[PDB]
Amino acid sequence: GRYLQGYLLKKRRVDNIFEMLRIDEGLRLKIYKNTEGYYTIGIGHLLTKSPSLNAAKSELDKAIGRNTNGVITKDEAEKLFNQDVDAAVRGILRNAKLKPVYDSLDAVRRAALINMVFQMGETGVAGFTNSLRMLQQKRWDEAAVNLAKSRWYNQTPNRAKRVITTFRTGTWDAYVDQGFKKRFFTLDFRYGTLSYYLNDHNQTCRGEIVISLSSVSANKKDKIIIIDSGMEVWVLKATTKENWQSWVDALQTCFD
Repeated sequence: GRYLQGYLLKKRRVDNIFEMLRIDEGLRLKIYKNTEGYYTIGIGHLLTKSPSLNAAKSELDKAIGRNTNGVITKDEAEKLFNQDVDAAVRGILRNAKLKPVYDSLDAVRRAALINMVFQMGETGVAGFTNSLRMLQQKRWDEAAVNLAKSRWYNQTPNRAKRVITTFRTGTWDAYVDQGFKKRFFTLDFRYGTLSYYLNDHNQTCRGEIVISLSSVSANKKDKIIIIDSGMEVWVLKATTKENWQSWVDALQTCFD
Protein backbone atom coordinates (compact mmCIF):
# COMPACT_ATOMS: atom_id res chain seq x y z
CA GLY A 1 0.00 0.00 0.00
CA ARG A 2 2.08 2.89 -1.32
CA TYR A 3 -0.69 5.38 -2.12
CA LEU A 4 -3.54 6.81 -0.08
CA GLN A 5 -6.08 7.89 -2.67
CA GLY A 6 -9.59 9.23 -2.94
CA TYR A 7 -11.86 12.16 -3.80
CA LEU A 8 -11.76 15.50 -1.95
CA LEU A 9 -13.16 18.96 -2.67
CA LYS A 10 -10.55 21.60 -3.55
CA LYS A 11 -10.60 25.37 -3.89
CA ARG A 12 -8.33 28.37 -3.90
CA ARG A 13 -8.70 30.76 -0.96
CA VAL A 14 -10.89 33.71 -1.92
CA ASP A 15 -8.93 36.72 -0.67
CA ASN A 16 -8.53 39.09 -3.62
CA ILE A 17 -10.71 40.61 -6.33
CA PHE A 18 -9.72 38.03 -8.97
CA GLU A 19 -10.83 34.99 -6.92
CA MET A 20 -13.98 36.92 -5.93
CA LEU A 21 -15.14 37.74 -9.48
CA ARG A 22 -14.03 34.28 -10.57
CA ILE A 23 -16.58 32.97 -8.10
CA ASP A 24 -19.24 35.62 -8.76
CA GLU A 25 -18.97 36.39 -12.49
CA GLY A 26 -17.27 33.25 -13.73
CA LEU A 27 -14.16 32.56 -15.76
CA ARG A 28 -14.64 31.08 -19.24
CA LEU A 29 -11.77 29.86 -21.46
CA LYS A 30 -13.70 29.38 -24.71
CA ILE A 31 -15.19 32.36 -26.52
CA TYR A 32 -18.82 32.49 -25.47
CA LYS A 33 -21.62 34.74 -26.63
CA ASN A 34 -22.46 36.87 -23.56
CA THR A 35 -26.01 37.88 -22.63
CA GLU A 36 -26.17 40.39 -25.51
CA GLY A 37 -24.82 37.77 -27.94
CA TYR A 38 -21.44 39.47 -28.33
CA TYR A 39 -18.33 37.31 -28.27
CA THR A 40 -16.92 37.48 -24.72
CA ILE A 41 -14.31 35.53 -22.74
CA GLY A 42 -12.55 35.19 -19.41
CA ILE A 43 -14.37 37.14 -16.72
CA GLY A 44 -16.92 39.20 -18.63
CA HIS A 45 -14.32 40.41 -21.13
CA LEU A 46 -16.11 41.96 -24.10
CA LEU A 47 -14.31 41.15 -27.36
CA THR A 48 -16.59 43.00 -29.77
CA LYS A 49 -20.04 42.94 -31.36
CA SER A 50 -19.44 41.72 -34.94
CA PRO A 51 -21.12 38.33 -35.61
CA SER A 52 -17.82 37.11 -37.05
CA LEU A 53 -16.17 34.45 -34.87
CA ASN A 54 -13.02 35.16 -36.87
CA ALA A 55 -13.26 38.85 -35.96
CA ALA A 56 -13.66 38.00 -32.29
CA LYS A 57 -10.84 35.45 -32.57
CA SER A 58 -8.63 38.16 -34.07
CA GLU A 59 -9.67 40.89 -31.64
CA LEU A 60 -8.86 38.19 -29.09
CA ASP A 61 -5.69 37.38 -31.03
CA LYS A 62 -4.73 41.06 -30.91
CA ALA A 63 -5.61 41.07 -27.22
CA ILE A 64 -3.17 38.28 -26.37
CA GLY A 65 0.19 38.11 -28.13
CA ARG A 66 -0.63 34.88 -29.98
CA ASN A 67 -3.19 32.99 -32.05
CA THR A 68 -5.52 31.82 -29.28
CA ASN A 69 -7.96 30.28 -31.75
CA GLY A 70 -11.03 31.20 -29.72
CA VAL A 71 -9.52 29.60 -26.62
CA ILE A 72 -7.35 31.07 -23.87
CA THR A 73 -5.53 30.16 -20.67
CA LYS A 74 -6.54 30.95 -17.09
CA ASP A 75 -3.39 33.04 -16.72
CA GLU A 76 -4.52 34.81 -19.89
CA ALA A 77 -8.07 35.39 -18.63
CA GLU A 78 -6.54 36.98 -15.52
CA LYS A 79 -4.49 39.39 -17.66
CA LEU A 80 -7.72 40.46 -19.38
CA PHE A 81 -9.25 40.69 -15.90
CA ASN A 82 -6.54 43.02 -14.59
CA GLN A 83 -7.00 45.26 -17.59
CA ASP A 84 -10.76 45.32 -17.04
CA VAL A 85 -10.25 46.15 -13.35
CA ASP A 86 -8.07 49.13 -14.20
CA ALA A 87 -10.67 50.32 -16.70
CA ALA A 88 -13.36 49.83 -14.03
CA VAL A 89 -11.37 51.73 -11.40
CA ARG A 90 -10.63 54.63 -13.76
CA GLY A 91 -14.28 54.76 -14.82
CA ILE A 92 -15.24 54.91 -11.15
CA LEU A 93 -12.73 57.67 -10.35
CA ARG A 94 -14.07 59.71 -13.30
CA ASN A 95 -17.69 59.29 -12.19
CA ALA A 96 -18.70 62.12 -9.85
CA LYS A 97 -21.16 59.83 -8.08
CA LEU A 98 -18.82 56.91 -7.46
CA LYS A 99 -15.50 58.63 -6.76
CA PRO A 100 -16.47 59.94 -3.30
CA VAL A 101 -17.54 56.53 -2.05
CA TYR A 102 -14.61 54.75 -3.63
CA ASP A 103 -12.16 57.18 -2.01
CA SER A 104 -13.69 56.48 1.42
CA LEU A 105 -13.80 52.66 1.19
CA ASP A 106 -11.17 50.14 2.27
CA ALA A 107 -9.51 47.69 -0.19
CA VAL A 108 -11.96 44.84 0.48
CA ARG A 109 -15.11 46.91 0.25
CA ARG A 110 -13.65 48.54 -2.88
CA ALA A 111 -13.49 45.10 -4.52
CA ALA A 112 -17.14 44.71 -3.62
CA LEU A 113 -17.98 47.95 -5.47
CA ILE A 114 -16.01 46.90 -8.57
CA ASN A 115 -17.79 43.54 -8.38
CA MET A 116 -21.08 45.45 -8.64
CA VAL A 117 -19.73 47.46 -11.58
CA PHE A 118 -18.74 44.29 -13.50
CA GLN A 119 -22.23 42.89 -13.01
CA MET A 120 -24.45 45.88 -13.71
CA GLY A 121 -22.28 48.57 -15.23
CA GLU A 122 -21.09 51.87 -13.82
CA THR A 123 -24.34 53.78 -14.37
CA GLY A 124 -26.26 50.91 -12.80
CA VAL A 125 -24.17 51.09 -9.63
CA ALA A 126 -24.66 54.88 -9.53
CA GLY A 127 -28.37 54.17 -9.10
CA PHE A 128 -27.87 52.96 -5.52
CA THR A 129 -27.38 56.57 -4.38
CA ASN A 130 -28.80 56.03 -0.87
CA SER A 131 -26.69 52.90 -0.29
CA LEU A 132 -23.60 54.66 -1.66
CA ARG A 133 -24.09 57.56 0.76
CA MET A 134 -24.39 55.11 3.63
CA LEU A 135 -21.21 53.26 2.64
CA GLN A 136 -19.40 56.58 2.37
CA GLN A 137 -20.56 57.42 5.89
CA LYS A 138 -19.45 53.96 6.96
CA ARG A 139 -22.92 52.92 8.09
CA TRP A 140 -22.23 49.30 7.14
CA ASP A 141 -25.35 47.62 8.57
CA GLU A 142 -27.69 50.23 7.16
CA ALA A 143 -26.04 50.23 3.73
CA ALA A 144 -26.57 46.47 3.69
CA VAL A 145 -30.33 46.62 4.29
CA ASN A 146 -30.77 49.30 1.59
CA LEU A 147 -28.59 47.53 -1.00
CA ALA A 148 -31.04 44.64 -0.55
CA LYS A 149 -34.01 46.82 -1.58
CA SER A 150 -33.47 46.32 -5.30
CA ARG A 151 -34.11 44.09 -8.31
CA TRP A 152 -30.47 42.95 -8.20
CA TYR A 153 -30.97 41.40 -4.77
CA ASN A 154 -34.07 39.55 -5.99
CA GLN A 155 -32.70 38.50 -9.41
CA THR A 156 -29.20 37.31 -8.40
CA PRO A 157 -29.81 36.59 -4.64
CA ASN A 158 -26.72 34.54 -3.87
CA ARG A 159 -24.25 36.82 -5.59
CA ALA A 160 -26.00 39.85 -4.09
CA LYS A 161 -25.86 38.42 -0.56
CA ARG A 162 -22.15 37.70 -0.88
CA VAL A 163 -21.36 41.23 -2.10
CA ILE A 164 -23.55 42.80 0.59
CA THR A 165 -21.93 40.66 3.32
CA THR A 166 -18.57 41.86 2.03
CA PHE A 167 -19.78 45.48 2.36
CA ARG A 168 -21.14 44.84 5.86
CA THR A 169 -18.08 43.12 7.38
CA GLY A 170 -15.19 44.24 5.21
CA THR A 171 -14.03 40.60 5.14
CA TRP A 172 -14.00 37.83 2.51
CA ASP A 173 -16.10 35.61 4.78
CA ALA A 174 -19.02 35.31 2.39
CA TYR A 175 -16.77 33.28 0.08
CA VAL A 176 -15.33 30.69 2.50
CA ASP A 177 -17.73 28.00 1.28
CA GLN A 178 -17.29 28.96 -2.39
CA GLY A 179 -15.14 27.65 -5.21
CA PHE A 180 -14.98 23.96 -4.25
CA LYS A 181 -14.56 21.36 -7.00
CA LYS A 182 -14.40 17.58 -6.71
CA ARG A 183 -10.95 16.24 -7.57
CA PHE A 184 -9.13 12.93 -7.08
CA PHE A 185 -6.08 12.87 -4.80
CA THR A 186 -3.10 10.57 -4.50
CA LEU A 187 -0.59 10.79 -1.66
CA ASP A 188 2.64 8.90 -2.21
CA PHE A 189 3.81 7.61 1.17
CA ARG A 190 7.21 6.73 -0.26
CA TYR A 191 8.29 10.20 -1.35
CA GLY A 192 5.59 12.37 0.22
CA THR A 193 4.21 14.06 -2.87
CA LEU A 194 0.49 14.83 -3.10
CA SER A 195 -1.06 14.90 -6.58
CA TYR A 196 -4.61 15.42 -7.81
CA TYR A 197 -6.50 14.59 -10.97
CA LEU A 198 -9.78 15.61 -12.56
CA ASN A 199 -11.24 12.27 -11.51
CA ASP A 200 -11.09 8.54 -10.77
CA HIS A 201 -9.73 7.76 -14.21
CA ASN A 202 -7.95 10.54 -16.12
CA GLN A 203 -4.18 10.27 -16.31
CA THR A 204 -3.25 13.95 -16.45
CA CYS A 205 -1.73 15.24 -13.20
CA ARG A 206 -3.32 18.62 -12.49
CA GLY A 207 -1.18 19.66 -9.57
CA GLU A 208 1.26 18.39 -7.00
CA ILE A 209 2.77 19.42 -3.66
CA VAL A 210 5.72 17.94 -1.78
CA ILE A 211 4.14 17.52 1.67
CA SER A 212 7.46 17.32 3.54
CA LEU A 213 8.15 20.94 2.53
CA SER A 214 4.74 22.37 3.33
CA SER A 215 2.61 23.36 6.32
CA VAL A 216 -0.46 21.26 7.00
CA SER A 217 -3.31 22.82 8.93
CA ALA A 218 -6.60 21.02 9.62
CA ASN A 219 -10.04 21.72 11.13
CA LYS A 220 -12.24 18.71 12.00
CA LYS A 221 -15.46 20.65 12.51
CA ASP A 222 -15.37 22.05 8.94
CA LYS A 223 -13.67 18.88 7.64
CA ILE A 224 -11.07 21.21 6.12
CA ILE A 225 -7.38 20.54 5.52
CA ILE A 226 -5.12 23.35 4.31
CA ILE A 227 -1.78 22.57 2.67
CA ASP A 228 0.65 25.45 2.22
CA SER A 229 3.73 24.77 0.09
CA GLY A 230 4.91 28.35 0.43
CA MET A 231 4.29 29.12 -3.23
CA GLU A 232 0.82 27.54 -3.33
CA VAL A 233 -2.08 26.89 -0.93
CA TRP A 234 -4.65 24.11 -1.32
CA VAL A 235 -7.81 24.21 0.74
CA LEU A 236 -9.35 20.73 0.82
CA LYS A 237 -12.60 19.42 2.27
CA ALA A 238 -13.47 15.81 3.11
CA THR A 239 -16.99 14.33 2.85
CA THR A 240 -16.96 12.69 6.29
CA LYS A 241 -15.08 12.64 9.61
CA GLU A 242 -13.62 9.20 8.83
CA ASN A 243 -12.39 10.32 5.43
CA TRP A 244 -11.04 13.54 6.95
CA GLN A 245 -9.15 11.70 9.72
CA SER A 246 -7.60 9.27 7.24
CA TRP A 247 -6.00 12.09 5.21
CA VAL A 248 -4.89 14.13 8.23
CA ASP A 249 -3.15 11.09 9.77
CA ALA A 250 -1.51 10.24 6.42
CA LEU A 251 -0.25 13.79 5.86
CA GLN A 252 0.89 13.91 9.48
CA THR A 253 3.27 11.03 8.81
CA CYS A 254 5.46 13.44 6.81
CA PHE A 255 6.43 14.95 10.19
CA ASP A 256 5.95 11.81 12.34
